[PDB]
Amino acid sequence: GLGYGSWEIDPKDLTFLKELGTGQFGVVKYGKWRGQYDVAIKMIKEGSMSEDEFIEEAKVMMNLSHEKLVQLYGVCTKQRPIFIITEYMANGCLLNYLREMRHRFQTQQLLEMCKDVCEAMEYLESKQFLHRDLAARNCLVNDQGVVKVSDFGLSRYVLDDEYKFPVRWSPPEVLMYSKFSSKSDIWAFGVLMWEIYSLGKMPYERFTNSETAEHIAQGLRLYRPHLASEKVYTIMYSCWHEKADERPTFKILLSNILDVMDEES
Ligand SMILES: CN1CCN(C(=O)c2ccc3c(c2)[nH]c2c(C(N)=O)ccc(-c4ccccc4Cl)c23)CC1
Repeated sequence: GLGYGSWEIDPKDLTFLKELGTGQFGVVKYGKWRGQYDVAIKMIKEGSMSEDEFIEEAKVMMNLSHEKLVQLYGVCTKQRPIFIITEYMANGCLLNYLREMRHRFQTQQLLEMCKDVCEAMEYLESKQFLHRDLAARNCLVNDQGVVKVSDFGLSRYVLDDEYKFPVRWSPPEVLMYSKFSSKSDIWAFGVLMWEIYSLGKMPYERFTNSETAEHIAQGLRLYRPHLASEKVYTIMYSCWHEKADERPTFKILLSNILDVMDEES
């Protein structure tokens, strides 16, 4: 209503119910908007974000609606700290979810997680919107086990100069020259498929970031997780061509994943 723009949520409409944990920006809480709608309330610590630039981008991010993207509902910008209000994902981070051995996942479930992320990425690619930090830690899981991509493009507003740079999810042209493109998101997606089929292992787990950078620069790569079929491995490996222009698009990766779901059903 009055005094609130389309991207602005009145904080008085929030009911705080439980603490979910602490992220890089601060505390995340589960709550309700206008007494009945589930939301996650992200409290942004002062000095951690380029707030004015983020607020302007929030307007664009609210227009990015896809069932496999963690929806941005709005921002509470009139106070310190500011809040980012998003879709609630009851099962938390994909990385922690993969690491919980109790789930005893079938490979069909792992491929479905890949397809969830790929559909979100295909959507972002259709809108010429880069994620810029795609990785399992940036995906969330809802109460139905659906995986959704979160914090798309948010790395552009991080003030900590340490960003902790995602060396292990970066292609040679990013490490060598800072060349970000649709093709650096493609590379990151391949690493994410590897994280999923490896049940949340750290990519290049025996190497430091410096060693990872040198390994990649020499044209060497991650290798096949035990749970990946030959066809699944061919798809993740296709994301890692040295030449960015030889890497597929998300539309092609989606077509590949759907083909493997059919063949290996
Ligand atoms: C063992 N446990 C059982 C119940 N679990 C949780 O209670 C739970 C835990 C975290 C998160 C979570 C749920 N939901 C969100 C959301 C969201 N938009 O809903 C965003 C960020 C995080 C988030 C991500 C990284 C670090 C800290 C955090 Cl907070 C979480 C899930 C796992």
